[PDB]
Amino acid sequence: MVTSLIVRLVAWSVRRPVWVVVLSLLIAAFSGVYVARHFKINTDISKLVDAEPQWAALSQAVDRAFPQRNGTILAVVEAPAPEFATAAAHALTESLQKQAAAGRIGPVAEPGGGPFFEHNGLLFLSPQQVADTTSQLASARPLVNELAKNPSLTGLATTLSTTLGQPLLTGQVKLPSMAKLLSRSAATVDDVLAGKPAAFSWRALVDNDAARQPARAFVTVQPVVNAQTSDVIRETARALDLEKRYGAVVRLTGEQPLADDEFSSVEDGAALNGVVTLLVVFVILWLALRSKRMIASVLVTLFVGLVVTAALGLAMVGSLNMISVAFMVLFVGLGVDFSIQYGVKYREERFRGEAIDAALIGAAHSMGMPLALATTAVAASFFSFIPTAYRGVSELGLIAGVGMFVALLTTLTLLPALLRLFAPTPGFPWLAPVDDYLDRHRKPILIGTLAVVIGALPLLAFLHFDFNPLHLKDPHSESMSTLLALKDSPEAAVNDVTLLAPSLADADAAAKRLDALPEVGRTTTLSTFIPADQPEKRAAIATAASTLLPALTQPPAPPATDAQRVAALKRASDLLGYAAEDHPGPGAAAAQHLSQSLAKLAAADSATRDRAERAFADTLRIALNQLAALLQPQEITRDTLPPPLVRDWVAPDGKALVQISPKVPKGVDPNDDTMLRHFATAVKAAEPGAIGGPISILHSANTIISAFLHAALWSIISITILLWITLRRFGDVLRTLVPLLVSGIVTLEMCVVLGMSLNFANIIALPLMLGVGVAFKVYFVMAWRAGQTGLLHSSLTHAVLFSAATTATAFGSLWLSHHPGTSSMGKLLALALTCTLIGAVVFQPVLM
Amino acid sequence: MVTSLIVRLVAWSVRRPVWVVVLSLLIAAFSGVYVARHFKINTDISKLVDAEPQWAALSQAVDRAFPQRNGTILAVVEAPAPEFATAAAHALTESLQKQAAAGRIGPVAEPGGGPFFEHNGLLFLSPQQVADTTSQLASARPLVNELAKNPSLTGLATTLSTTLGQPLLTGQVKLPSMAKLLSRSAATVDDVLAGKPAAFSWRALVDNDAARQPARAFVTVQPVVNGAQTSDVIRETARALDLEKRYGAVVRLTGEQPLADDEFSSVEDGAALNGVVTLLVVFVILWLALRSKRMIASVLVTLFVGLVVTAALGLAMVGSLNMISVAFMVLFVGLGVDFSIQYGVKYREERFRGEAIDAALIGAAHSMGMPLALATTAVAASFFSFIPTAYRGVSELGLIAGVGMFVALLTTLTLLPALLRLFAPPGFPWLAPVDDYLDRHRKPILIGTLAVVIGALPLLAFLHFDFNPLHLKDPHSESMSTLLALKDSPEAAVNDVTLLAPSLADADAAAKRLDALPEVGRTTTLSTFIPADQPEKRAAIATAASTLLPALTQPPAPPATDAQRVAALKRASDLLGYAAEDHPGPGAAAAQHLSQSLAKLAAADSATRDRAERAFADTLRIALNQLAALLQPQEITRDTLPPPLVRDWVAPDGKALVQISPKVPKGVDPNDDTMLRHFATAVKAAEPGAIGGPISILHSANTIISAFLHAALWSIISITILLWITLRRFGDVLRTLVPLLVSGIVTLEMCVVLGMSLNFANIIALPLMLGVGVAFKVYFVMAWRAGQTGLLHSSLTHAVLFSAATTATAFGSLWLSHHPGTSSMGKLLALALTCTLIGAVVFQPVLM
Repeated sequence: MVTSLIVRLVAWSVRRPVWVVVLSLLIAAFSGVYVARHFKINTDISKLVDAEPQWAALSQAVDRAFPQRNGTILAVVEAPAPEFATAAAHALTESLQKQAAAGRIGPVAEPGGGPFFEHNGLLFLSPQQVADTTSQLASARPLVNELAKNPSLTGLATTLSTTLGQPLLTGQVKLPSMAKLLSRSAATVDDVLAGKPAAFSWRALVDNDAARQPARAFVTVQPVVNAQTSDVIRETARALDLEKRYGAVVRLTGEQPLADDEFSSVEDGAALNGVVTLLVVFVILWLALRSKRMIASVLVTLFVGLVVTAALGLAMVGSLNMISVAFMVLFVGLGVDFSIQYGVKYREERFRGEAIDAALIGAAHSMGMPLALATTAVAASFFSFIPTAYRGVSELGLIAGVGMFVALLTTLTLLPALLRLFAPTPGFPWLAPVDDYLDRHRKPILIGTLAVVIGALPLLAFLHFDFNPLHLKDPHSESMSTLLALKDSPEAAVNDVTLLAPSLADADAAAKRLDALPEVGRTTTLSTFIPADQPEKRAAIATAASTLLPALTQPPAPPATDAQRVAALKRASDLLGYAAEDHPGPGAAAAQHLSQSLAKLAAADSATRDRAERAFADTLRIALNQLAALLQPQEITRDTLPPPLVRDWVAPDGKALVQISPKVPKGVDPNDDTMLRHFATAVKAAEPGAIGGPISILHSANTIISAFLHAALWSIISITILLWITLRRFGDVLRTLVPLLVSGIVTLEMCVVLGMSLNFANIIALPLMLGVGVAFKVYFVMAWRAGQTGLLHSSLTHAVLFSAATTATAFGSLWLSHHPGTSSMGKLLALALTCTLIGAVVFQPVLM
Repeated sequence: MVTSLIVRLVAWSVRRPVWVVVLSLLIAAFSGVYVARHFKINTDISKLVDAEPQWAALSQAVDRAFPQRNGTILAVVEAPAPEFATAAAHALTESLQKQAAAGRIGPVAEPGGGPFFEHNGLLFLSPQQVADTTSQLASARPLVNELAKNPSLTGLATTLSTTLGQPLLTGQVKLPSMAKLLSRSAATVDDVLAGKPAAFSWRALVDNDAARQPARAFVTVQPVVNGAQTSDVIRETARALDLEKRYGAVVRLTGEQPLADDEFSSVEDGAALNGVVTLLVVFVILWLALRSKRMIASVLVTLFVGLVVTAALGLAMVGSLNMISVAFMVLFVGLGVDFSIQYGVKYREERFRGEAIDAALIGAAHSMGMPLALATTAVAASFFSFIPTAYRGVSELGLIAGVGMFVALLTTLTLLPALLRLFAPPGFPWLAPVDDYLDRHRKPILIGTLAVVIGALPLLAFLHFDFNPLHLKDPHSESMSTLLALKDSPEAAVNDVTLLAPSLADADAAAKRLDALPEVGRTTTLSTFIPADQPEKRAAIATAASTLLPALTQPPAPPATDAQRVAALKRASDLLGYAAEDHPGPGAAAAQHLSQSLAKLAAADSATRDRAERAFADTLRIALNQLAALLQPQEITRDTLPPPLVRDWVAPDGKALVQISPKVPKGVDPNDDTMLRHFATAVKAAEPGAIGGPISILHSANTIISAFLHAALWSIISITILLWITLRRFGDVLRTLVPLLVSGIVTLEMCVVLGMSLNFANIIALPLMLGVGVAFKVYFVMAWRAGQTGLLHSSLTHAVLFSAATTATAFGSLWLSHHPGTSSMGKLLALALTCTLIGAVVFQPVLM
């Protein structure tokens, strides 16, 4: 039946050889040009996995109401001080605004604090903290008065030594109270002396308590309505030289730059890794059949089928997405096996004494239904993902599956043709001690390994899974690295889900509903930008401003010369030592540490003293500018908010989206499914419309989890029925199935032993290894069909591991892909190929 | 030739039956008395699982330096209000303090605040906070002057309406500022009218921290250095103190020992009834197998004789019966009666197949010698597999049960034949449809299940362990229910690790170093009881004391009459209604809410007014009492700390002790190993000497896993070699080993499907089922000698089903136990038994 059609198709192809080559090359030429017409690649994360129309409408609501929300970029400005970070964002925000007005990018806005928060920021506090801060600030009038008159370095050492001489004696100020200022000042000066960059963050030493090391400032760039936005922010920040002036760095992230870094890890070295993979195949191909004229004929059919696969694949998938690109390596890994398994047989037919076309048609009866069993089995594991909403894998299985058939059809028509036009002692003594041990002890070794896998069966208890898709995104990329640092920042709404409400009145009642949950914590509406009771706070701030603003706005200072600078530095260093020895205690240790730094600073140079000044005076002049703005607040009403601030929270309609900043406490990273799954499943149980962040990700996992679960079940049914139709004996269906079970546990059992938890792209390989697992049982059973002699000798000569060396060369190519998403798949495909090969050599009695 | 040796034991047992009954009864008599003299049971958690001296000397280092620290039992005092909570703890502490001196219990101290913390409370705040809290209190003097003079419901409503009258009109005070005061007032008043517990807490409104609604107070007693013990002594005082009902509080006890003995209580909720109802089920199964009164009675006697000599040998070689090892007798009844079920009915058929009494006993001993000697040695091997492991809870159970299996076989081979010949005593139609479908369609059903199992292999990826042992404990006893709610309280410090340092100056170096790690939160040495550097706050609080304390100490106002109260309540209710409509705002809606509640209150009874007064005025008494005590701080010398404080932190040897309370996320999980095992590995890595809470638990799991994992591997190496020796030929060892692999996955695959996690007692059954798995493959293979077809018929009329029903009755009894550790094991043993039964029937063509 099936074996008669093949020798008929070979006889046809071997009767008319020249007609095949000119028809294949013509179809290969038509298929080659066909590839270039519409070779399009999609890198959107939304086409890897599909979602039901319920989840699609919710994600379409928040997007269609706020079309800007998705494509916004998040620029992270990072400087050695909050003052230099805030001042750098302002420089960057201003030059970005100029192009936005020209239509190059969309509205530029900074969340942490634009001109709106810089002035009215003191109003957002609680009502009691304001009157307390105005009380501290009003009493700080003589201190801020001395700082505004001379912000210069010499003016700081002057107001320092002035305090370190008489106030300590008078009893008005004490030494341990300054130790909070001196120690940080001493640590700041020591950094300036060491040469490494630092800056005295005047804000962190007084009003603020959090002295987090890498101070940062954020500025968002919404997209245009119609080089695009990600290139503009790179040019302006380069032209501004605000990295050289303010000491900041511009790091950008967002919806779209994340996805383009994903595919950036795919193409990285792919040209080098693709060509070095074919060389390994070439060396393995020559090791099988060793004849330069046969290898050429094999590599020609491999190229033709690969082109027809890419042509027939592009037609039915349109886009070649990030996950669907692996079909290229899999074709060259598996399709050559057909040419390896058949070519080495013809080489043996030629060896035994047969010649010419008899050897070619003779190998068509041996490798007849075997090469049709393997091809239909591998394609069945590819097709097993087709009926699933996992388009990334579904497209892969569609291209590779039909690619397996055309590859087999290529091996049956084109390869016998070239082996006709062109045409051409094993000796392996190193298998001797192994096959001696094996064939003498293959009886207890089987029971040995079988008892082991049942003993390690409870290792699968700790077979842990991985749930957050951030672990397969390459963390050392520029887009992923900045996102992971914004976990602690509340203004980087990176872990927030969005819920669209029918009004701002509804959203405030929903945000109050969500705040009742223990997972939620921070909720923000547009009303969150309307503080509670502003009249009280303005009444206290204005009184503090009645005494501070006269003291904060002093005339400038004369640029003191160099000799006067060292004078006040030595003067400030000398009055500390006497202050530390006359009044000992905890502050004396801090005061005496500053004496050494100032003395070393005064005896350094003038360029380094200008550095320390720019690290003490400059950051003071920036900090003083902020206090005056904070003391001057206006009235806040819904119609007194900036126009862009309302468009980002209430669209020109009645859509007030609620962003739920989940509780940001200290512990593990947020992306772990510990609290972010608890938050995403509780805030979804409350408000069912909530979608976007942790919720849209959690629903993505359950869509991927139920995705491969069917395909694995789809494989064995489509493969078991496949083995019953061909092999009608049920005694052989039970044959090939048992090692599939043993091969399937040992891999899972190895993932515990080696320590490689299953993830989302990694798990794709579990269903595929059923079609390839029975494709190598078919290969092996032919190498040992001669006899039970040397299992390694037979398979070496009959070239089954020469097909495994090519298939493992395929999986080895995906293993070295830099991208941890695909590289976790290749590590599974290679681990399951090794458990298959060892699973066949060991289980010869059960299988044959 | 054990079959010949076995008949030697039986032919001797027959002919002289009186020699057996008398000798075995004496052994049971000698054994029964031995079971009475020894019956020790230790409930400590440490006897179950062991550890090397590193985790044993560090445990003893802290214990030796602080012997009192272990047995201290926590006593939570929860009341409707914080002031009612602390006032009930004070009554509880001083009554416990009397009996501590009497030698009944050890020293009684309250961690939250005794007279020490109550007076120096403000000295522990941050320097800026207390200087600000001092200014707030000082200006609130006219309010407390009105409150201290009239802590009475009439004086409350009078101070309310007085403020609403003129200060609201003149602009002195504003109505929205009282919205928080008026709201919780109206909330409290409505509670008094509703009848549920109410108590206006002046803490949760003035300081406005809004502490948790179930306000808690803690008092710890230690055990005596050398009558009912300390756990009941606390329950006796607060029961007879009666004021705990008046103060509104209930005391609940959690400790190290009062929590461990509640677990043993959860083992015997209705276990005595569970034990006897188990025998009644086995009794009906025994009749269904060998339906004759004399054969049932004969088996029940030899069952008890083996049960008592096993219980005697068990104590004579383990002594202890920890709650993991206590579940051996239900396993004996379930698994020991199986031997008397196989031999009892083989005799019954062979006797009914045309033989005499002496022939049937001896003929049944011939054809069941090697089988019953195989199953016995096989089940014993799974128990013994836990012997060489540091998991004594199972090592003891495995020891007693294993020595009992050999005894059970020996009891069936000698005693049962003796009793049987002295006393002396198969058509099922409903199997026809199922046996027909099975026997005619065995070919594809086997391929069907062996396919489905291979496809459900990726399900094992979501098999999840449960690393913490708290889910294993009963969550509805008093001790466990108490400890679970203590996650919020920091001074409870329920999950702290204890590091023992040489000196306090050195312990301060470790405590202040551990604070650098991200998940460390708080550290407490004795030096953290020397609060900060606050002689300045002594002067600040003194200033507030100069004006507040004179206003605090007022002469007790005369008790207002009954007529004036409703007059004063309506005066406050009628002024609230006008306050809301004349001067409106956000607090006007709250002021209107209180007006209705006051009017409803002022028209109910004269007992409900004193009722709400005991919730408002009897509370103002306490709050004002705390304000006076808080304003008198005294000094912070290391010698001001009381003697118990120094003893509970600095050892007499000079050793200081650091408690590390992990950083408390505001989020969710209080028990998941995500952050508590993170804090257990970061603190253990930084400070290796750490031990106690999470570290002693996390290390306890990894030694259970290692002890458990080896037992599974040790089970098959025991069974496989036992199958190599007894069963000759590799074709029969592989015949029964492959279905062991199949059943092992289907159970784990069911834990994924059903949703059963794998814990620490649940996991004991995985190695135990390798022995039970082959014991029924030995039973089934005998049932299918005569009737290899009609295998559901044959398995019924050949004992296997009636044998599996007694085994499931053993596993069913453990399922009904209240202890979730034991119960989770009983659910795994049943699911693994229900998979090996179906695993043998479906996989019939694999064996005979």
